[PDB]
This record gives sequence, structure tokens and C-alpha cells, in this order.
Amino acid sequence: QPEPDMITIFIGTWNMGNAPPPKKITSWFLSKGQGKTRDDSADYIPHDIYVIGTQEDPLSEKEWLEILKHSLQEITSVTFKTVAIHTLWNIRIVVLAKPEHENRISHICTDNVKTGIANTLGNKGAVGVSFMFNGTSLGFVNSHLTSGSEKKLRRNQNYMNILRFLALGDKKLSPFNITHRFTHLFWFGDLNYRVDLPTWEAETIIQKIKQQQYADLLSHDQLLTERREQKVFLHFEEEEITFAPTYRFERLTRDKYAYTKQKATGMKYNLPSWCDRVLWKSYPLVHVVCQSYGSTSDIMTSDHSPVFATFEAGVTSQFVSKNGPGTVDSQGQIEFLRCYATLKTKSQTKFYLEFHSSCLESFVKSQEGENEEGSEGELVVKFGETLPKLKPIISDPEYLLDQHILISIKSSDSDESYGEGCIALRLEATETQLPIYTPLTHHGELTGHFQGEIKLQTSQ
Ligand SMILES: COc1ccc(Br)cc1CNC(C)=O
Repeated sequence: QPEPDMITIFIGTWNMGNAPPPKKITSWFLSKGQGKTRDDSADYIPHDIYVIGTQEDPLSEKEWLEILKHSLQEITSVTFKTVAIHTLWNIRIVVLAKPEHENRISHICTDNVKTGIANTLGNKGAVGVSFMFNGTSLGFVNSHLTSGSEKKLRRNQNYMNILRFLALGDKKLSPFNITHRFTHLFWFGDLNYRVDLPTWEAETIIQKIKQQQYADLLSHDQLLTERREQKVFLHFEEEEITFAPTYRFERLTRDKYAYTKQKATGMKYNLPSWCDRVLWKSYPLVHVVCQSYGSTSDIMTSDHSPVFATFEAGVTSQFVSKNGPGTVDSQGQIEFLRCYATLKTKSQTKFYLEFHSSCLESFVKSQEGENEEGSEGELVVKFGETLPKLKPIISDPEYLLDQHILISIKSSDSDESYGEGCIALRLEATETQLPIYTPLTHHGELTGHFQGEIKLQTSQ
């Protein structure tokens, strides 16, 4: 029975509006409704992994597991195994997998982050799950961010708190937050970004939605504008939105947007918005293709419509050679030549690099680089040809060309990371000096760049 080199992943996000679901929710798991939908011919084909994020979920974990498992069994005739479930208040994540994957899955982690302080601590935050699927690390974040059209900055703050403090994945990757720990990271939920148009335009917006003309609304979507200005979700992807705004509907129909201010809304307008979103970030040159992104039309118990996204995702096998794991393979080496870090920092410490990768027995610390002044004010840290030669556990190019090296640049004075990035080993050539590049981030914000050349030796 061969190990897969691809799997499909279903991501669901649904703000349930503290109401039980209707008896049938299969349209959600089938990616049927509005937007980029799944072909009817695929309906019986199970996804490998289903990840369900809910917000304002009134159900017990047991109640929801029973509905989800029975839904998937009805669709697929497959009884799914529960990988993980984690709830913070009314924010929940469920991970289900086909039974054939039970022994491919390991290192399961769950965590949550509560956002805000005093007033603003009590119902918003995020839950997450990570695990290994054979040689591939998968991370999943369901976040319910701050509501309200005039709080996009708070939402951006909530995002940074979640990515700093959510403790998922390999704890040995100590300089790296969740935006660097996974082959594939899926971040979804009620992110609560709004269409930023005047309140007086509510009926105009509704008109536009009825005509399925979203262009003039998407050009005011706060998540798209904030992402374009690098204020939030830097280096994440989102599929094009081709479905109607998923909020705020009158319950028990989809015919009406309920946008007017009410005591129940704290006298706030809720203009139709794409509150409910799925984004991802995968390591460079790893296969990931969005195959659906849309909303259901027939699940009407909430003032939100469910959102689905599906993905093809490249995975690798758990590789064993004569040598590694448990030793190095002297026929492999990774050389970093003529490298330099360009940092935005104004500080004047020396810096060193750490190289982290599952292709190494353990992380490698470099010598300190040489600081120079860049022409436009910047710090340039030169490493020359001084960088340690990295000794991979396995030299087989079928393994090594699929790997990645995480890089942290750290202050010698404080040992704190000033920037984190990732370099793919999926090179055009071996035994050949080739350009490499990564942006560097810290707390998910751009702090600089790392570039130079690499020379990869494999056994072939
Ligand atoms: C090692 O642990 C697991 C491996 C595979 C699957 Br599938 C699920 C688990 C644990 N999850 C639960 C609910 O026991």
C-alpha cells in the first residue's frame, strides 16, 4: 500500500450564531453553493483530512462530533477517525481523518490564545491543531477576531497575538512562530473584516450582491486592503472570492441582509461583509492548489453562512536510509556561500544565524557575521564563505530536494531572533552555486531579507 505524495484537505469555517445547526449540513462538506464549487462527480470521494472551525458554537464537543461524523459517513460511507478537537469558549476546531491515515498521523498538538485585555478579554481568540502526516507538518488555526467595522486595527493586533502565542508544532523550533513551523499552515475563521463603505450605501451594496457584482465591494474589503498594505497576514495566500458576503443575514432565509443598527448589535451597522475566510501559507515550492472556495446557500440557522475551502497539498513519506535517521550521510552537504542579511533594525549588536531543519540531526549556529552600513541607511550582515557546512541525515535527492532550511538571525547580545525565514532545497541543479532568497519576519512583520547562494550535494 504506497504512501501518498498528495492529499486533499477540507477547511470549513462557520460562525453558528449560538444556534443549533439544521438537520442537514452536507452541502458544506461537498463544497456546494456559491463561489468556486466542487464538481458533482467528486461527491462520493472523501477528502483525506477535514478541519472544521466554528465560532459562537452552542453545541457540546460530543454533540458536534456526532453531527460531523454522521454527515461525513452519509456523504462518503466512510467512518472518520477523530484526530483532535479543541474548544476555547465558543470557538472550536475539529480535525477528522480517513481511517487509512490513523498510523500516518503523529505529534498532535492543540492550543488556544485569548485576545484583548480586561473589557476585550472574554470571548475572542483562536484555537489550533498541528500534527505530522508522514514527513509533512500541518498546522490549522481557527480564529474569531474582534468585531465591528471600525476595529480593523484591533483585528490586526489579534492576528499578531495569535501567531506569537499559539504554541503548535515542534517546540525545538524555538526562534519560529506558527507562520514558519509547518509545511502547510491553514488560517481560517470569523476574521471579522468588513466592507468599508458608507452606511448610507447599504441598499446599493445589497443591489450589487443581488447582481453578483462583487468587484466594487472587494476593493473595499478590509482584509484585502490591510493585506495589500502589509498590515496583516504577510506571506499568506487567499483564493479569489466569487461568493456573496457571508454576513449578516436574517436567520431562516438567505434572501435578506440584516445590516441596520439594533440594541442587539450595540447600535452598530453590519454592512454585508466577507467575515468568514480561509487563508494559507506553505513552504516555498511545495505543491498547494485551492480546488474550492465558497459558501453554502441552504444552511440558514445562523446570521453567517458556512464557508468551505479545499486544497490539494503535497506530502512526503517518512524516509529511512542505511545511514540517517540516527546518523549523517557523508554523501550529502548543504553549503551557503556569499550570504548576507539586510535588517531594518537600528541596533548595533553582532548577529549570528541558526539553521533549523528535520534534514539535520539538530540546529546549527553560525559564527557572527560582519556588520556594514547599507547605502540607504540599512544594516547589512555579511557571512561570506564562513557559514558552517550543513550535514544532512540522508543524501538521497528524492528526500533532500523536498526539504527546507529555516533561518533565524539572532543578536549575540540578547540571543533574541530579529528575523526568521525559510529556504527550499527544491533546486534547479545540485553541485551548482544557485541564488537563494527569503524575506525575514519577526512577530510576522517584515524585518529584513536574507540572500546569497547555495550549493547542494546529494548522492546522485
Ligand atoms: C497518536 O494519536 C492519534 C493518532 C491518530 C489519530 Br486519527 C488520532 C490520535 C489521537 N486522537 C484521539 C481523539 O485519540
